[PDB]
Parts: sequence; C-alpha cells; structure tokens
Amino acid sequence: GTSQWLRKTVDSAAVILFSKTTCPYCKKVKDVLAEAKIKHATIELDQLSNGSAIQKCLASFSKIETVPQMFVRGKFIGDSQTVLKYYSNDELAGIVNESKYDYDLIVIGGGSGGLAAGKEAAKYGAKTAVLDYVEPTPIGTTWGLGGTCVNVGCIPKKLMHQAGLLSHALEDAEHFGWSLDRSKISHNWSTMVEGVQSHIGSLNWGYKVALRDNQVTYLNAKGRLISPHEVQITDKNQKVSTITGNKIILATGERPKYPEIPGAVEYGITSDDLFSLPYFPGKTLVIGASYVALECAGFLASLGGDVTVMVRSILLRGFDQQMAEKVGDYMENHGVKFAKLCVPDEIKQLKVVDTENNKPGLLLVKGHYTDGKKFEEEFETVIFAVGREPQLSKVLCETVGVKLDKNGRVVCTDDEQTTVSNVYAIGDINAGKPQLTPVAIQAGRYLARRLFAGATELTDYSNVATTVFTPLEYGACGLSEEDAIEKYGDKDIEVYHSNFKPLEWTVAHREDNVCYMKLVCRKSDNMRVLGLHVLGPNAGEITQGYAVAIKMGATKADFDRTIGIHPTCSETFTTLHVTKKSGVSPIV
Amino acid sequence: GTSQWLRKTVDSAAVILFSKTTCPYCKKVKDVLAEAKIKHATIELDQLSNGSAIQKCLASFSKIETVPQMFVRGKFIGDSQTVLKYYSNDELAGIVNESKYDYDLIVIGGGSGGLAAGKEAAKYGAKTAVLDYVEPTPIGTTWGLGGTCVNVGCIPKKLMHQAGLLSHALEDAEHFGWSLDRSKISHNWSTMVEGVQSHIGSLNWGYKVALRDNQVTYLNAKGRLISPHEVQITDKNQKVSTITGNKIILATGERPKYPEIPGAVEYGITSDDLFSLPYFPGKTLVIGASYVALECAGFLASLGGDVTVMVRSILLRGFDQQMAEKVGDYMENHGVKFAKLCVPDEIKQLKVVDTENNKPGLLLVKGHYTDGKKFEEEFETVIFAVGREPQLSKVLCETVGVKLDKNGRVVCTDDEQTTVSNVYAIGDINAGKPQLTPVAIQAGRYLARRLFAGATELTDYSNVATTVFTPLEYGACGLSEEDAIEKYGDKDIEVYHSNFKPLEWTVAHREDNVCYMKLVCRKSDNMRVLGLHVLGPNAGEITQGYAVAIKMGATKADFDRTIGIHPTCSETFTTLHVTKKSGVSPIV
Ligand SMILES: Cc1cc2nc3c(=O)[nH]c(=O)nc-3n(C[C@H](O)[C@H](O)[C@H](O)COP(=O)(O)OP(=O)(O)OC[C@H]3O[C@@H](n4cnc5c(N)ncnc54)[C@H](O)[C@@H]3O)c2cc1C
Ligand SMILES: Cc1cc2nc3c(=O)[nH]c(=O)nc-3n(C[C@H](O)[C@H](O)[C@H](O)COP(=O)(O)OP(=O)(O)OC[C@H]3O[C@@H](n4cnc5c(N)ncnc54)[C@H](O)[C@@H]3O)c2cc1C
Ligand SMILES: N[C@@H](CCC(=O)N[C@@H](CS)C(=O)NCC(=O)O)C(=O)O
Ligand SMILES: N[C@@H](CCC(=O)N[C@@H](CS)C(=O)NCC(=O)O)C(=O)O
Ligand SMILES: [Ca+2]
Ligand SMILES: [Ca+2]
Repeated sequence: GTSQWLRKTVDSAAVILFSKTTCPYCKKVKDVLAEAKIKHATIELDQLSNGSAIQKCLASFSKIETVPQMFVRGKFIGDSQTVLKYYSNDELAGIVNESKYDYDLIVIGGGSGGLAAGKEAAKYGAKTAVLDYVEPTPIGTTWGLGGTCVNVGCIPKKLMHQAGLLSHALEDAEHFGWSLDRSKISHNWSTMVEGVQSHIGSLNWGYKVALRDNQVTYLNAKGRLISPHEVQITDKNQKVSTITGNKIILATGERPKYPEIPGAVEYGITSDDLFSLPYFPGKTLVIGASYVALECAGFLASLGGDVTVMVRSILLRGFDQQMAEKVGDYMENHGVKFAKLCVPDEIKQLKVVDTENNKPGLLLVKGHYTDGKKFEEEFETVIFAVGREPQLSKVLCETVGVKLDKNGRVVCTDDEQTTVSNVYAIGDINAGKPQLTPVAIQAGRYLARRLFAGATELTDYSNVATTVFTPLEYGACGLSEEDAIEKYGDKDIEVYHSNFKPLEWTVAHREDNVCYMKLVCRKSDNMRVLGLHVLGPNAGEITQGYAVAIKMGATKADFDRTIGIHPTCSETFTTLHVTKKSGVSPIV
Repeated sequence: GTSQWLRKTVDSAAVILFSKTTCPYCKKVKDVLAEAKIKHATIELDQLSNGSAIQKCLASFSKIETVPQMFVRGKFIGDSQTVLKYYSNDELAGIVNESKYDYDLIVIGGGSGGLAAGKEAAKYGAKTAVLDYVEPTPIGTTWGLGGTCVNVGCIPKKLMHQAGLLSHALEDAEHFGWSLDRSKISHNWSTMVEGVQSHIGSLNWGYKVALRDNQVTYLNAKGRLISPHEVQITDKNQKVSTITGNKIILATGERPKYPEIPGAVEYGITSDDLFSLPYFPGKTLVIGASYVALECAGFLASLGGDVTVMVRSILLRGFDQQMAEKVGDYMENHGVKFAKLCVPDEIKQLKVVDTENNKPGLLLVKGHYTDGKKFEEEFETVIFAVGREPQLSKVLCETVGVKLDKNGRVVCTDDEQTTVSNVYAIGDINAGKPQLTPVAIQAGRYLARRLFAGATELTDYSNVATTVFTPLEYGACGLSEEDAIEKYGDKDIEVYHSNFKPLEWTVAHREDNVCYMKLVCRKSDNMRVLGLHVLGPNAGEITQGYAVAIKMGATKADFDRTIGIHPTCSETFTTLHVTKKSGVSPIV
C-alpha cells in the first residue's frame, strides 16, 4: 500500500517536504522555509518502517530517490540546491503560492468542526478560508464566531448547569457548618446571562485571533457551493462574489426544529434564544424530551423556576432506557413537573415581553393527553426542544451532486468524503455520526492531516463517550443494555451494577440508592465491557478515563484488577459484583 | 500446576464443595447446606478448563472422581448420599463445626484491611473473629470500629475538604448570579465536626451490624499474638484470655509520629485528634510536609483559618516533585503561609484549652531556620504531621518468629504470608506496599478468597492510583517523571503536557494556566504511558478511569484515538500534543 499512499499524499498536499532527521541538506531547506515564513508538512522517512520503499516510489514523481524532496500542489519543485536557488533569486514565495484556485481549502461553517479543520490545514501551508454566518432566529437572536457549542450549546449550557448546581451547594453549605440566611438568597437571571455572555464574547474574539494568527482568511459571509470548486459568498452589505477552492469542507451544522402548530414560531423560543435571553424565563414549559430539553428544564428548576416538561412518549430516545427513567425520576423528585403522554396543539399570546424592565410575557398553551383530556395552562416562557435539523438547501446547490439522505444529512465515506470527491463533510451534518463537539473536532483535525500532511489515521466513531448534564448527570460509553441484548442475545449478556452515594451527600443529607452504575458485558468474549453507564455528580469526569480502557477492549477482569481511589464515586466501578440475573438488590 | 493448586485448596479451605452446575446431586447438597444455614465455598469444575484434571486429582484426597465432593478443614467428609446421611441424623452441624482451633481465622485489627478480610472469609464458612482496639491518643481521643480511614483518615478528611471547597462555591455563586451577603457569612467548626462525627458514628455502627450479619465474632479487645495459633486478648474490664485460630491476619495499621522535642506530646495534636476536636483550632501551625500535613493545612485555610506550614526540606517526598511544587504554589497563593527550611525546637504552653466555651488554648513555638535565624511565633493549635509508624511491639511477641524490617513493618511474600506460615499481614503494616485504603481492602478480600475459596488471584500493587485532596487536588497513576527518567534514561522518556482551565472557573474569574496535566511515556515501548498526573478539581474522579487503561498497558496512541467528553476537564488527556523536549509552552 506504499505506492497508493504516496500517490494520494503527493496529489493532495499543498506544501510538503520529504526529509530525514539526520540529513544536513534537509535542515538547510527547513531553515530556508522557516526564514521565508513558508509553512509546510514534513515527512521524516527514517522514522517510518517503509521509508526505504517510499524513497524508491518518490522517483515516479521526481526522478530522484534522495532527500530532501519538496512538492507544491502535486508537483515536484526541487531538491536542496533547487529550493535554495528559488530562495536566492526571490522566486520561492511565488512558486509556493502558485495555485489553480484562490484557496487550497474553503471551510463553509465556523463551528467546532470547521474551525478545527481550518486551523489544522493552515499549519501545513494550505491556503485556507473559513466562512461563517449565523442566520438569526425568528425573534432575531444572533451571535459571533465559534458555532453551536461556543454560543448556544455546550458552553452556555454547562455554565447555567453550574449556576444551578451552586443552588444546591448553598443548601449543602449549612450542613457543613456554614452560617447563612437562605431565606434572603435569590438568583438573578440577567446577572448570570451577562457573565455567561462575557465568556462567550472572549471565545468569539479568541477564535478570530486564532484564525488571524494561523493566517486563515476569515469571512463573515454566507457561503453556497455552486460547483465542486466554486463557492458563492454574500457579505454583510449583501454584496455577492465567488471564490474558488481545491478542497471544500462542509461543516454548516444544524438548527432547532419547531413543531408545525399555530403560535410556535411567533411566541416560542429554542436553545438558540435561551442562552442570551434578556429577560428571566419565569414559569416555563419545555416541549420535548431530548437531552437538550431535560438539561434546560433541569437548570431552570435549580435556579428556582417553575418548570414543566411536556413529553410525547419517552425520555432520551436512543439512550439506555433504564438510565433515562432514573434521570427523569430524579428531576421529578426535585420539582420538575412532567406532562406525560401529552402533545401541544397551539400557543396563544397573553402578554408581550417587557423590553424595558426585562420581564417575560405570558402564553396560553393548549394541548391534549393521549387519554383525550385537554391540556390548558399559562406559561411565561415556552421552549421547544423537539430536535435539530440540517439546512443544506441554504448551503448546497442541487446541481453540484452531493448526495443527502432522507433526513437531509450528507452521505459520507469513512474518510468524510462526499459523492463529490474534493468535497468533504464533518460534524453534525455527517449522516450516521455521533453529534458531539469533540467528534466534529477530531474529524476536522484528522481530515486536515490526511489531506495536507499525508496522514492515514481515520476518525474512530465507535464507543464515543457522552454525558447528559441534567441535575443529576448521566455519563455513558458504549452500548445501552437493550442494544447489547438485541445484538448478542440475552444469554450472552451479563450486567454488573450497584447503587452508590457520594461521600459529599452524607453530611448534606441527600439520597441513598439514587446514584447508580452498571457495566454491560459479553459473556462469550471474556466478559468484554460493551457498555458503561453512570448516574451521579461529575459523571463526565468519571466516564472519560474509562473510554480509553473500553477503546482498548477492557474486560470485567481489567476493572477487577484495577485498584480504586478512595474516597471517590468512580472507585465503585472497580469493585462491582452484583449481577442483574442473580436478582440480588443493587442497594448499598 | 493443578495438583499443587488442589493440595493448597483442600488444606486451607474451611468448608468447600466441589461441584458441577449441571449435576442434580450437587444441587441436593447445596439445598441441604442452605437449609441448614451452612456457609461454604463452591468450585464448579465444569466452569474450569482444567476441571477434568481436578476430578482425577481429587481421588488423591477422597478416593472418588465424581461430583459432589465436600471437604471440611482438610478432610473429605462425603459425596451426596453421605452429606444427606449426616443431615438426616442431626450430625451435619457438628461435623462442619469440628475444629482444632476456636476459629478458622483471627483478624487482629478492625480497620480497612481487617474488616474486609474478616467479612470475606465468613462468606465461605470460615469461623472468624475480628479484634479491634483503639489506644487513646496522649490527650485521650478514642473512636469506634472501622480503623484509620473511617475515623481519623480518608472519610473525615474528605468531608472537611468538602466544607472547605464550599467556601469557594459561596464565592463562585455570586459570579453565577446568586445574591448573598458574604460579609455576614461565617463558618462554625463545631457544627461541621458534629455533622462529620454523626456520619462516622453511622459507619461505626454499620460495621458492627455487618459483622453480626456475617456471623463474625467481634471483640472490642487488644490482641497479642503469643504463638503461631494463640492470641492473647484483653477486654474493657482488663480481663485477660486466650483464643486459638488456624490462620491469623495481622492488620493493626499505624499511628502518627511525634518529633522528639519538649512540649510535643503534651501540647501538640495530630490527625487522630483533629477530626473530633471539640474546639476550633484557630491560628494553626502544621509541622510536616506529607499529604496529611498539606490536606489538613488546606481545609483549615479554606474554613477561614490563619494557617502556617513548617517545612524541613521539600513537599510530598516520594511524589512527582514538579507536581508537588504546583500543589504548594497554589496553597501559598491562596493564603497558606510556609515557614521554609525550618525545624521546631520546643512548644511552650501559654493558655490551656477552654473546655466549657470550646475555645483553643495558646502555644509558643520556638524553632530555627537553616540560615540560623530564630523562629518564635504564637499559635492557638499545633498539629504534627511528620509521618506514621507501625506499633507491632504492642501486637506481636518477639518469640513468635514474624520478621520485621528496619521500619518495624512486616516482611511478606507476594501473597501476604509472613515468616510464620499461617500468619499473614495486610494494609499499612505490609512492608513496601502502597499505604491506601482500597489496597488494604483488595489485599484482605483477595487473601480471604485464596485461603477459603481456592482462589489464585494475587493483589496487584503496581500502578495504584492516588489522589492528594489539597485545595487544588492532585491525582496520579504510575511513575513520577523523575523516577521514569531514572529507570529508563532521559533519552527514552517523552513527556506530553498542558495547562487547562475548568469551564466553571471562567465566569468565577479563577486562574488561567494553573490546572495542569502530563503523561510520562516510554519512547522505545510504543510510547507506553508510564505515569499520569493531573492537578485540578475532582482529580480523583478524573484519574480513576485512566488507571484501568494504564493497567492494560495504554500507549499515547490509545489516548489519541479516544474521543473527549465535552465540556470536562478530563478530555484534555485525549488531545495532548506539547512535549517537554520541544520547549514549547504548555499554556492555553
Ligand atoms: C443546547 C445544546 C447543547 C449541547 N451540548 C453539548 C455537549 O455538552 N457536549 C457535546 O459534545 N456536544 C453538545 N452539543 C452538540 C454540539 O454543539 C455539536 O455537536 C457541535 O456544535 C457541532 O459542530 P459543527 O461544526 O458540526 O456545527 P456548528 O457548531 O453548528 O457550526 C456550524 C456553523 O456554520 C454556520 N453556517 C450554516 N450555514 C452556513 C453557510 N451557508 N455559510 C456560512 N456559515 C454557515 C452556522 O451558523 C454555524 O455557525 C450541544 C448542542 C446543543 C444544541
Ligand atoms: C489523615 C489521613 C488521611 C488519609 N486519607 C486517605 C485517602 O484519602 N485515601 C486512601 O486511600 N488512604 C488514606 N489514608 C490511609 C488509610 O487510612 C490507610 O491506608 C488505611 O486506613 C489502612 O488500613 P489498615 O487496615 O491497614 O489499618 P487501620 O485502618 O489503621 O486499622 C487498624 C486497626 O487495628 C487496631 N489495632 C492496633 N493494634 C491492635 C491490637 N493490638 N489489637 C486489636 N486492634 C489493634 C487499630 O487501632 C486500628 O483500629 C489516610 C490516612 C490518614 C492518617
Ligand atoms: N543533491 C541532493 C543531496 C542529497 C543528499 O546528499 N542527501 C542524502 C542524505 S544526507 C541522501 O538522500 N542519501 C541517500 C539516502 O538517504 O538514502 C540535494 O541537493 O538535495
Ligand atoms: N454417588 C454420587 C453420585 C455422583 C454422580 O452421579 N454425579 C455425576 C454427575 S450428575 C458425576 O460426577 N459423573 C461423572 C462426571 O461428572 O465426570 C454421589 O452421591 O455424590
Ligand atoms: Ca478492582
Ligand atoms: Ca483523543
């Protein structure tokens, strides 16, 4: 596979140097390029097992087998004397700049995946442009560079989650000896939002500075792929232009869905609006049962809010359903109200948002339960969390030939390639892939390395760990119990489980036998860990390390041999013994 | 090794049944034993690869090769018909009770290791006694069942640590929008102590109930091994008696050291006294630089205390010294004062503890710095944390023949056996072993299984993860950087590292570039992870999962391929790229 690898690498790399760590002529070229401020990829052949074979294969491209060999956009440009010739004649800058296209890479979308791909490509001398545009929500909310996670996703969600957790810290404080009057303590929504938004602002600015420092052209513009290599751009002044690029990365993400009911778009809000909302939501209805719905409902209740969640059928569809029930039970026990087996019919406005006192309006929500009984209740705020959708009709001309699935997501190969061979898709729009920030980032970085630095490594989308940041957090890595049983049969599945209690909860008088963990294992494969699940505080911190072990093919024996750290919650994974089949209670 | 294994198993097991899962005669015996309330170990031969060989070998003990075969204390007692014969004749209870000794196992020490070993042995029908006695501290402090971790160690330490962390949660709360008057908030030491001690009380009681429920004889008595099988006991009424046991487990732990200076024993306190201290310590001097010293100094400062730490030479000797410096730097930056290169000479009393108002006394501490300058300062409380020591002269007669090392710890084989073959040592007194609670527990449980259930599994003492619960926590698994370099040479070591910042610290306006992590790797062994180190909040929760991966022989590649969970602190381990040799700054 050496010949195939080199053919691909030479064809795709923007500026690449084939080198050896011990060669003085290679160092001379490296020093020249560094002085000339020419960024490039470097392949050290003496550090590869097939390095000798690569040298021989290079002759098919350069007619020489020696090092160094420099290539620019598919063409051999010279050995050490030749590169220094260009340098001494003021020709080098022009040569390493010659291109058929404006850019080696155009990234459409300045979110998690797009920024990661763009920055990484620039490192290897790919002339890169990143396009980002945020179409305003129906009520007019917009934000800066960084995409969903930075502005209206993971970052503000976790910060508001923390504000909520601090409510319970205030309660715990008394039991640990702290003297305070909780009856005189209140939360100010707008002060929290201002703090959150100040941090988001530093991230917006941070990414702009990063792109500048990486010599990436940032355009705050709407991009449209009109042919394989042509991107139509519309700027802030509505001026339309066309730029060209060799490789294109589609990383445009998704936006919240709205139910097709009267009043939904006019009066409801989504997560897009919530995180910069100038007024306190007040009495809130969340319509939906996604992790987004439950996370938002969760922190609103902890901030003292009157919160109701309207659930069509089940919670967290796709997630382990035992764990999902436990997540919901905790929320219900702590004041989140659930309108079960219930759907909305219409939203009517009873009061407009006060824009000078920053107070919410009032809405009438009409719906019905499956039993036929009517739902009719007043809420100050209605939040829709009924899923998210790609919007590639706004990004992609149909004549380009990029294939989309029934859901409107891009059908990709295992190296992120679309049906148009120079066009790639990463992040939430990549059909079938886990829709998470670190996945988008890994995909973008690994892709950029393959395109421009001769890397071979593909992104591994299997056993990607997750955490739902509900009031009691839920971390998971691998298969749900039901999926493992479906795949391998009940007779081949063993489940080890236990309740636990954080030491911190003892003095604080919190619940016994609520925090919970399980390992789903395959009996015939040396008790291989197929799935890990934990409900408890800091579940993300607990889960992460185990994801490495699971990647390596951890068995129950590996967990058993490892010694716990005491006192922690995570140590409970090291001493599990109660099986579900035994019928023994998991209580402690 | 089948013959050797069976010989050992038959010789050592108290009550054991050799069985097959498919055999109806085996089920009959199991049902008889369960009805008769006879606990026993069971070996299912059809579940072992060498099961057929074991059947043949059993004939050397029983003259039969069939299942079931029941053994009591080294003797074949019968097949299925024979066991049922004993049962129908009211003979079975007497037979399974026949013994040369009072107990199959006597555990001296009712702490982490001892309780774990005792409870586990009883499960397999070993007649077990657990002895525990707490010799009072010089000022008279004593406590209940459960040992060091439960009463004067991990448990109260972490709870007071949490009380300290809640101080900073109160600060963070304001930035997250919570309205409170911090100028009117104070901490009450005694209220905290009462809460902590209430939980310790439930653990004391919990362990007593557990021993009762496992049919373990608990004696609140001082034990002394006077011969291999004879233990002299002294009860609360000073009455002296002798009990006999087949196997003996020494699990007597350690107690705090005092420096040999005037006033030390009379006026100073240790961790033994601190966790139930009826008065607030007030202005405090901690003498020592162990994890105990720094943990205690740490939480006292967070509870608003005026705290000084006297350090002879370095912090956390034995731990990674870069990490140790970072731990100390954080503490110093947050108000813990350090008296560096300083030793104490004498403690003089200036005021006696007020026993009715629960207020501290006052002490004058005189010392000297290495530069010759005098140390003279008044403190309300002086705490010694200058190490811990075994006290086996109080437990062990010299004529028994149990070998101790220069430090007074028991020299053991890799299966915890002392130089007296029926006598074993576990926990802190086992020479050379990591002195941690889960280690003692694993050792005790695994030993009990080997002795009484035919297990082969040894305790793995390598790469045992740790966490120091200082104000900023420090988690580690594996080798320090300096130890890795010493072992393999600097040229074979690569260190990947990064600063990070908890998302929670952003809005709270806490430090950039203080939290830190590194992976110490071996270049020639596919970048094998030799050591993992993390400074940051919840470092124990972060570290634990990775300890499984390290046990399995994780490489840098395994970390790289694993996807992060966002937003967490732990995810930073999945994207490390900056090496120490490159000289690139780890700042973010
Ligand atoms: C409320 C919420 C909470 C979440 N929490 C987590 C979490 O805790 N952990 C986690 O891992 N994931 C979380 N996620 C998911 C995570 O946000 C996404 O997986 C990630 O942001 C996807 O990044 P992306 O690069 O694919 O697209 P995005 O981050 O959405 O970026 C795409 C960008 O491209 C822009 N764009 C669209 N069309 C064009 C165009 N025509 N021209 C130019 N620009 C365009 C978009 O406006 C956007 O700025 C959360 C999501 C939500 C909604
Ligand atoms: C302040 C402090 C904090 C710590 N924090 C942690 C931590 O966070 N995590 C961690 O893993 N480890 C921690 N440790 C260490 C941990 O406590 C010990 O490793 C563990 O308790 C050792 O248990 P053990 O069974 O060996 O002995 P112990 O728990 O000490 O139990 C021995 C018992 O035997 C009794 N005894 C002694 N002599 C006799 C006799 N002659 N007859 C009858 N009984 C006798 C003793 O009084 C004691 O009750 C901490 C230790 C200290 C001091
Ligand atoms: N004339 C060549 C010099 C090539 C050369 O002398 N390089 C040596 C390494 S120092 C080489 O490639 N030798 C053969 C090999 O390494 O296999 C140039 O200017 O680049
Ligand atoms: N007489 C024996 C019965 C032994 C017997 O029939 N057991 C069968 C299993 S059901 C057996 O050991 N067969 C030989 C084997 O399993 O290898 C007893 O009372 O224990
Ligand atoms: Ca274990
Ligand atoms: Ca990774």
